[PDB]
Parts: sequence; C-alpha cells; structure tokens
Amino acid sequence: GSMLDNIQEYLGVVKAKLTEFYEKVFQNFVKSLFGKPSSILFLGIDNAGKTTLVNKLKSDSTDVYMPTHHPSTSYIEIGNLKAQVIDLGGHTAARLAWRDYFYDCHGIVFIVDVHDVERFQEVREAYETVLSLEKRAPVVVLMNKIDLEGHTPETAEADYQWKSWLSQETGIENQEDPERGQVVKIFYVTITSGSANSITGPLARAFKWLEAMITYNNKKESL
Amino acid sequence: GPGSMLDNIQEYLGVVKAKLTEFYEKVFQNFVKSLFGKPSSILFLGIDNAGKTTLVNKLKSDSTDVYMPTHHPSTSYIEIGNLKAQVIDLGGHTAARLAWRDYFYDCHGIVFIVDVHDVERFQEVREAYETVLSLEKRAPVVVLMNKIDLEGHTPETAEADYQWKSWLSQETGIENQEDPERGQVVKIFYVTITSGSANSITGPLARAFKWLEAMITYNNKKE
Amino acid sequence: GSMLDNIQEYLGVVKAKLTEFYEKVFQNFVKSLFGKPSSILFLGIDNAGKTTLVNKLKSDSTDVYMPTHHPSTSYIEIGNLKAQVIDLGGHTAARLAWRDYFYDCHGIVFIVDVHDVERFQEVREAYETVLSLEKRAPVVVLMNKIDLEGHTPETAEADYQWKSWLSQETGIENQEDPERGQVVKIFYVTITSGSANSITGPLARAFKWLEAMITYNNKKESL
Amino acid sequence: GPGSMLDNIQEYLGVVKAKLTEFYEKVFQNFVKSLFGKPSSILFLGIDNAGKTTLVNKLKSDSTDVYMPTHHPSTSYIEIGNLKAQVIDLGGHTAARLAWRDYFYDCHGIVFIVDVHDVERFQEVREAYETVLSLEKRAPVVVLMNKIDLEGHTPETAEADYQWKSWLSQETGIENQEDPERGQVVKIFYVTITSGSANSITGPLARAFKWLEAMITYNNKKE
Ligand SMILES: Nc1nc2c(ncn2[C@@H]2O[C@H](COP(=O)(O)OP(=O)(O)O)[C@@H](O)[C@H]2O)c(=O)[nH]1
Ligand SMILES: Nc1nc2c(ncn2[C@@H]2O[C@H](COP(=O)(O)OP(=O)(O)O)[C@@H](O)[C@H]2O)c(=O)[nH]1
Ligand SMILES: Nc1nc2c(ncn2[C@@H]2O[C@H](COP(=O)(O)OP(=O)(O)O)[C@@H](O)[C@H]2O)c(=O)[nH]1
Ligand SMILES: Nc1nc2c(ncn2[C@@H]2O[C@H](COP(=O)(O)OP(=O)(O)O)[C@@H](O)[C@H]2O)c(=O)[nH]1
Ligand SMILES: [Mg+2]
Ligand SMILES: [Mg+2]
Ligand SMILES: [Mg+2]
Ligand SMILES: [Mg+2]
Repeated sequence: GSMLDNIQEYLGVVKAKLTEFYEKVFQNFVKSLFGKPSSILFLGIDNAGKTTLVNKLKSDSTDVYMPTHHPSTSYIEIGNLKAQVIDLGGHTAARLAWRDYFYDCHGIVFIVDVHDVERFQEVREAYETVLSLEKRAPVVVLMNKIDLEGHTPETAEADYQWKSWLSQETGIENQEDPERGQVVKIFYVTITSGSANSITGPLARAFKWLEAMITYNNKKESL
Repeated sequence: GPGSMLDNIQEYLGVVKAKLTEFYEKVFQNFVKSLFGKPSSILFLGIDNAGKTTLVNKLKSDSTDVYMPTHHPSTSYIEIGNLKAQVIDLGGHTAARLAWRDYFYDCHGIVFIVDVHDVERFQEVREAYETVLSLEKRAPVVVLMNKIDLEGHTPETAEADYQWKSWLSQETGIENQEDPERGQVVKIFYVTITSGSANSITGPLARAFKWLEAMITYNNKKE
Repeated sequence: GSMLDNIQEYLGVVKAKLTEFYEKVFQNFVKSLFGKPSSILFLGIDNAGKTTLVNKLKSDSTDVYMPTHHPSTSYIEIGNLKAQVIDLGGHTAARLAWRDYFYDCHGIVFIVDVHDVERFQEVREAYETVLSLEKRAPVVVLMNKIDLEGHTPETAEADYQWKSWLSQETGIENQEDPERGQVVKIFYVTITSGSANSITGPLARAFKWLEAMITYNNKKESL
Repeated sequence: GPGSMLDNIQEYLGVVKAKLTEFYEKVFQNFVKSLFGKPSSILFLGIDNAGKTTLVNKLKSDSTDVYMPTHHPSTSYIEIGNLKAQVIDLGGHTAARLAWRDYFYDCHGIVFIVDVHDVERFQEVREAYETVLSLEKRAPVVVLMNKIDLEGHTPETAEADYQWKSWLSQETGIENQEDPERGQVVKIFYVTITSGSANSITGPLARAFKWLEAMITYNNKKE
C-alpha cells in the first residue's frame, strides 16, 4: 500500500507542466505569425468568446491590457499583434461611431456563439455592420462553442446540414478566392478546449489563413 | 524549420499526457486489488442506471479481469483479484423481495449506489434499499451517492451541503450507522464515478472501499 | 527566432520533474521491501559511499537522522528499514566495541570503493571484522564507484578478470546457496548515477536479494 | 501487481526524458539554421583535437545535412541550411602559411577553436592564429576557448577568472577587439562544446554565433 504513496500526485504535477508547455507553444506560434505590427480586430456580440480567445493568445508575463474608456472595447499588444476587441451590438445606425477602429485595420476575427441561436439576428446585424465598415481586410469567422452542440472540429466539419443552417441564419458565407475581392473563411472551434492550443488545429489554422491573406494584401498593395 | 519542430513537440506532449493519465488509472486499479487480502464477495447493488457497471469497469484491469456470463440479464460477475464482484440491477415495484436471496450467501460487503439526480425514482431506490437490508443483516454497507456533478457538486461541496444530505436520507431511507459496536454499519459517500478524480486513491470513492475493507476486517476479527 | 522562446526552459523543468519522480519510485520500492522492522547495517571504510546510499533511500520529508554520539556512526529510520551506518577502520582488536550493533542484526550492506585500490587492505580487514561479529545474517556487497573504472553495471559484470581481482584483493567471495550457511552476494553499482534509482537495476536487485534472504532466515528460524 | 506497474512507470519516464533531451538539441539546431538568412561561408579553424568536428556535428541536423567529400584529409565541408561550414585542421610548424588561402575567398566569418587544456600545443595555436589573421583581414572572428570543463570551469566561473583569461591571451596571442568601428572584430567565448548545456540557445556557445551573425550583418550594411 505504501508503495503507491504520492505516485498519483507526481503524475498530476507532470501533467500540469505538460499542459502549460502545450499552451506556451501555441502562444509562441501565434506571436511569431505577425512579422510586422498588425492591427487585428476581434469582433462579435457579447458572450461570443472574444476575451477568452485573446486571453488564450497572450503571455501573462509580458502582455498587458491597456485601459480603454468605452466599456465595450479592449486593447492589448501581443508582440506584433495589436489586438482590438469590440463587443458589438447591432440593429443601430450608431455603428458609424466605430469607424475610426477600421482605419488601417489589417484583419478581422469575427466570433459567433453557435449555441445562442435566439441572438442570431444580432449576429447577422453585427456581421453586416462589419462588412460595411471594412471592405478590404480579410475576415476569419470562428464558429465557437461547438462543444455545446456535442461537436468536435471534425464532426462539425462533416455536419453539412448544420453548417448550411448556421450560414443561413447569420448571413456569413465563405469567399476564399482572393482574386474575387475581400476574403471570408469560416472555422469551427471550441476556444475553451485544451486541444484548441494545437498549432495544427482549426483555431491555429484560422490565424495562419488570416496571416497569409494579410500578406497577400500587402503584396498586392505593393504592385 | 521550427514550425514542424513545435508541432512534433506538441504532439508528443499530448501522447505523454494520455499515457500518464492511463498510469493514473492503473494506480487506482492496483490500489483496489491490494485492499482485499482474502477472497471477498462484494455485492454492487442499486436500481438500473445508477452507475454500477461504470464503477466495476473502473475497478477492473482490462488485461487480466474478464466478465463471466450470468443467466439473469440483471446480474454481472467479474473476479478482480480477490474482489469477487457481483452486480445486481434492482428496481421497480415488486412483491418478489426474496428473489435475490441466494446471492447474499457468504456476502462480505455491499456497495449500494444511488443516482442523486433521478429524483423521480427515489421511491424505487427506497424499496431497493429496504429489500437489501432485509436480506443482509450483518455485512457492512457502503453507500455511494453518485452523479453529484449533475447537481453542480464536487465531493467537497457535497459534504458541506448538510441540507441536501438530509434530504437525500429522508427520500431514500438511507441513514448512516458508523458505530461497529452498535451492529451493522452503513456509511454514505458522495462521488462522481465517471470523473477522472474518482481514480484518486485519496478521493471519496477510494476512501469508501478502504472503509469497507476495514469493516470487513473488523467483522472477521470477531469470527 | 521568438518562436523558440522559453521552449528549452520548459523541457528542462519537465525533465527535472521526471527525475524527481524517477527517484521517488525507487524510494517507495525500497521502503515497501521491509514488511516488519528490520535492522540493516551499512558497513565499509570511510569514503565508500555509505552516507550517499542512505541519503538516496530516504524521503527528505518524513525521514530524519537521529544524533549518535560516536562520529563514525549514523542512524535513520526509513519506514521499516532501521538503517545503522558505521564507518569501519580495520586493523584493530577494538572491533569488539561494535559487538552490540550486531545484536538482532537482520542484514548487512557492505560497500567497497573499487577505485581506492591502495586501501584494499583496510577493506579486507574491515570485511574480516564483519564476518567474525555477525555469523548468521545475509551480507550483500556493493562494489561501488565502478564509473571511476569506466564501467557500467553491464560491462562490469562481463569483466571477469576484474571481478576476480577485486575478490582476490578484498577477500570478499560469493556464497549464494542458503542451505550452505551464511549467504554473501556481490553487486556492481554506481550509487551516484541516476540509473541507480531503477527498481530493476543492480542496486535495487541487491536490496530485493537481501530482503528475500532475510525472509529465508525468518522462515528457517520458525521451523 | 504494483511492482510491475512501477517498473513500467520508471521505464516510461526514462524514455520520455531521453526524447525531451533530443528535443532540447533540435531547438539548438533550429536556432542555428535561423541565424543565417543568406548563404554565409563560415570557416571553422584551429589545430586538430580542438573540438571543430564535435561543434559542427552539434550544429547539423542528422536528417537533412550531409558531409561532402573533400580532397584534403584536414578539411571537412557540410551545408547546414544557409551555414556553409568549412572545417580546416591547422597545426604544427610550417612555412606554408599560404597553403589555405583559397578557402578564404568570400569568407564571411571565422570560428576559431582552442583547447584550453592542451597547454603544450599553445605555440601551434599561436602560429595557427597568426596564419589565420594574415589570410583574412576583414571577416569577424569568434574565438571559442573550448574544454573549460577540463580546468574545472563552467562558463560562469571561467568568465570571472580574469587571471586565467589573461594567461590564455598571453600564450596564444588571441586578444579581444570588440569595437567594429576600429576595424576587424574578435571576441572570445569560453565554452564546453561536449556538454548538454552547450545546446542552450542562451548559453555562451549560442551567444557566440549570435554575435558572429550580428557582425556579418554589420559588415554587409557597409557593403
Ligand atoms: N462551452 C464553451 N464556453 C465557451 C467557449 N468559448 C468561450 N466560452 C465561455 O463563454 C463565456 C463568455 O466568454 P467571453 O470571452 O467573456 O465573451 P466576450 O468577451 O463577451 O465575447 C465565458 O464563460 C467563456 O468561458 C467555448 O468554446 N465553449
Ligand atoms: N453525469 C454522470 N453520469 C454518470 C455517472 N456515473 C455513471 N454515469 C452514467 O450513467 C449511465 C448509467 O451507468 P451504468 O454504469 O450503466 O449504470 P448501471 O445500470 O447501474 O449499471 C451511463 O451513461 C454512465 O456514463 C456520474 O457520476 N455522472
Ligand atoms: N564517482 C562516484 N563517486 C561516488 C559514488 N558513490 C559515492 N561517491 C562519492 O564518494 C564520496 C564519499 O561518499 P560518502 O557517502 O560520504 O562516504 P562514507 O559515508 O564515508 O562511506 C562522495 O563525494 C560521494 O559523492 C559513485 O558511485 N561514483
Ligand atoms: N572534455 C572535453 N572534451 C571535448 C570537448 N570538446 C571536444 N572534446 C573532445 O575532444 C576530442 C577531439 O574533438 P574533435 O571535434 O574531433 O576535434 P577536431 O580535430 O578539432 O575536429 C574528442 O574526443 C571530443 O569528444 C570539451 O568541451 N570537453
Ligand atoms: Mg469581453
Ligand atoms: Mg449495468
Ligand atoms: Mg558517512
Ligand atoms: Mg575533426
């Protein structure tokens, strides 16, 4: 009996260090994606998971939130990522108040709570608001909280009925051809899962796609 | 480059974390086999859907322990080292209170499992428990109030919710009798059998088995 | 460049936890070897590695050295292991001063520094002293510091010339048959290596052999 | 039982620790490949037995980098990403100071390695260094005083031993010239190339390469 003493506590301590390490790799990978300072707007209605995502990207040691004066906004510099977070509302013409935030905007991360179906009308208005203020920058869409529908990223990608219904209710559609103008790509994620830190998982591939599209814009504007 | 090296680091960290998790479970399995120094007939009892098969699957080692075919669909049997585990699905209303009497021959201890969420079936639980106590008047009885996670409880917050503990005893008829000098003993533990922490050899689930073994040893000292 | 930041520090932290864990398993395995309190004498001339070995076995949290008044002796209780350490000297008839330490002695660990060849005469006298004061208890011999000869336990075991020369110079010979009287078995170890914590390595097998021989004595004295 | 479970835990901890050690080395290898953004001819120089082949083997990735056959037995050549590593074993007394001149065409930097323990060959080192400086009058020179472990030094205690540092400079003729405004630059680093900590991307060995790359970039800014 005494031979099992503390074995489990050591397994737990090691597992905890492995989890911190796993998260650190994600933070490093994302921080290294942006070679020049890039203004990224994290947008969506409240409770979608924006603050959760930005907290996932930041290093608690080096990155510090800056005070904004509007309660709907957040700002933190994560290496070259200048992350501006905005809780949208929708269904208002006072959307022009935010126009300054889209000056020299490099990319957008738009987050949707797929579980909060009743607020899909706000989402489509919030999304319509974004597309009218920013007409050039790439938009990556995170369909978040798929775990609340019992989905992983793999089973969600195969649920073609549900993907069509989500696009129908929010108005968000893919436009993955950069020759055809502004680009939009939808990803299905659970931002709070531990596997979301995988640098080959959908969340990380969404940032790699966004970065590649920002690089396409920077090369096209130079020619 | 370095990108392919960090993906290999992350993939390896996950493989290791899963293997350490498997070891954490094996420690629980070895702890249980070492509790019983002589062959002991333990009856795992309760109405169906309470978590009996789940608990016994958690106790067994998939390599060496094999379920044996029984004739009744309500019964299961597996030898886990010296733990001779007899599982019986009780339940429903019936005048056949004697139907299971033979299974109590040379019974050493009872694990009685209750689903604390299924409040509608508490009358079946109360009848099942009364049936058990009328067939076994000597062996120690450990009561697992299971599925406390469905009430938003951990084992720690469950133990402090004296109001809820009294209500469970009132509705099922199950009461503590922890004095071995006063006759047959009963002790209630509050657990979530499907949780990973249920594998902790210092957790309530493991303390319930250590308490049961200590009571079986106390009884054997008198005999 | 920033993508490699702190990756190495995490690999080092995890490796350090793995090393502590590896050592803890050895401490648990050895502590569990002795089911009843057992007086084990750790003997040899000074600088052989006795204090190093006992420090390797103890848990710094629970096990505490007790003050002795002779500077040549040490005593610590490690679970059921009552470890009495004595720096021998040899070449003196005042060896009878230590006779009390061999009353109810259960086993002996005799340690030799294979590198300190010039002091082999003290070792043989120290060894002769031991065999004259204790004529019943099993003796396990650790030929220690084999790394200073460029040996691992495997290459040392194959160096039959050097094993013969060590036995010739110290007078220590094997007697592994318990029917033929007192038993002696020689093991080749590097007590300071990390692999010496392996519970299937020579150091651990030496303690398992000693325990089995003590059990043979206890069964023979009961018949 | 539990004994076979702890041996499997220990064996697994060792397998993991070795794989983490391999990853620690791969981080060093990736760090070196990422230092050189353009093809750079680096000459690794010194008398034989100084540690040149050991250093270059530490830099290369065994999967992708392959030594190419040279015609002289004193020379080695391997392309490690953009690092074009030319190794030349200098040494002995000779009037053939021009023999290696062709290898200095388009030379970008020099790594000159000295064995600090082989004091008898310090005159060969001094002649080798004088030969090098007469063939290359522009490229930055990083000097690795290697094998400091044989003097009982770590990189930290070596840096504070100003008496020993002055003696090494006096006996080999190697002096620091860290001002790039004052012409060709030389910087001395104190390392143990065979140690595992030599893989640290914040250690002296890695700082020597970062210093050399910074000097190559400073030179290229003028050209
Ligand atoms: N189940 C689940 N909850 C999530 C997920 N992402 C975020 N949340 C939760 O959603 C809540 C609101 O998130 P938050 O980042 O504060 O929202 P926002 O800043 O207003 O967009 C928090 O309790 C998060 O833990 C997800 O993928 N799954
Ligand atoms: N939420 C929750 N589900 C549980 C728990 N224990 C068991 N279950 C689930 O309850 C269901 C019935 O369990 P089972 O072991 O088959 O019950 P049995 O009829 O008593 O053998 C299964 O789907 C289990 O996964 C628990 O602690 N929490
Ligand atoms: N190289 C080497 N040194 C060892 C080994 N075992 C012990 N030592 C060293 O030997 C020295 C004396 O050991 P110690 O335990 O103090 O000796 P004792 O108590 O007088 O027998 C210490 O510096 C130990 O680190 C070994 O296997 N290899
Ligand atoms: N002790 C010690 N040995 C080293 C060190 N670096 C290299 N060596 C050893 O020195 C010997 C000669 O090294 P090598 O790389 O072949 O030298 P080269 O002739 O300059 O190519 C080898 O046996 C290496 O293991 C060091 O830092 N410390
Ligand atoms: Mg927020
Ligand atoms: Mg069942
Ligand atoms: Mg000592
Ligand atoms: Mg060489």
